[PDB]
Amino acid sequence: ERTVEMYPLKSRLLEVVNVRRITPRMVRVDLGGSDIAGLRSDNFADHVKLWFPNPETGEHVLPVVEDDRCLNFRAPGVIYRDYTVRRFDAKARLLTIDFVVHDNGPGGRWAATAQPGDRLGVLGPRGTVYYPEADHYVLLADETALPAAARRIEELPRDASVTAFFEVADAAEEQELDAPEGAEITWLHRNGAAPGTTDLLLRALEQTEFPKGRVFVWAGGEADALKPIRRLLKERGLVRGRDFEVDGYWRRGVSNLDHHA
Ligand SMILES: Cc1cc2nc3c(=O)[nH]c(=O)nc-3n(C[C@H](O)[C@H](O)[C@H](O)COP(=O)(O)OP(=O)(O)OC[C@H]3O[C@@H](n4cnc5c(N)ncnc54)[C@H](O)[C@@H]3O)c2cc1C
Ligand SMILES: [Zn+2]
Repeated sequence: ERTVEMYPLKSRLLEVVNVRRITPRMVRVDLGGSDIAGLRSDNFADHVKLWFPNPETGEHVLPVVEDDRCLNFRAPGVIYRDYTVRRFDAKARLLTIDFVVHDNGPGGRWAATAQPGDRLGVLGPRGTVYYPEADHYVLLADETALPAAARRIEELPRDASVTAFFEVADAAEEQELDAPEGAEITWLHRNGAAPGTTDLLLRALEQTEFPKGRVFVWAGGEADALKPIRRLLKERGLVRGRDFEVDGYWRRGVSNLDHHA
């Protein structure tokens, strides 16, 4: 059964140790430091809030945590954003985060200049969500949700079937993934269209025959793009949490979208 487990909250200050520019618009960052003690991540969509410096003020507000709650979400000067735990290696003591590099916000702009020695406040994960096994996983993701989708794919048993549709800017943004045998992974290219302005994921889903066996559909990406995907799944009688999950990670014209509500 679908199960939530909470983690204890603590304010961590971590430092960039490795930077890997894996594709032109994505940078993979390993964060470390003694604060990483006690950090946990059990599932593919686990995410932290990263707390960034202000590039203009030089100000850098970090999380304040007291009695298992963050106290300063509404303090002035804070810049926090949700990012996926791409990988967590407890023995290496390193937290890996994949950042989309874009110019529209401070998280994207920080990623563009990320280098060893940069530090970030790291809050969470608040907890983790376990799912029962499925026979066939259908995954849809634009670049903000690709880290979680890729983590999922690489953690699947070799027996699993996968059908994945990943929307990226162009062919140079494709990644080589360690997927189960026979996985079907399709890279969809915006080819000049701006992020969040196409219906490429919906169109791919519409062309996909519902597979055999126990199926789970997971979609993440731009909130408005996901609305017709949610509707399509529900109209075929599928139930949120059991048959699918659809999670808006960002939304055009909105800064720091809260995906909880
Ligand atoms: C659970 C969760 C997990 C996430 N994991 C990741 C992750 O692993 N990697 C990752 O890159 N993102 C991830 N995101 C998305 C990320 O939180 C947003 O993209 C966030 O808005 C980026 O912060 P920002 O400061 O760059 O710009 P913001 O200040 O939040 O937004 C400024 C403007 O830029 C736009 N914008 C925001 N993101 C993008 C984008 N990627 N491309 C184009 N325009 C954008 C906004 O619509 C807004 O107009 C995740 C979201 C959630 C909810
Ligand atoms: Zn969350």
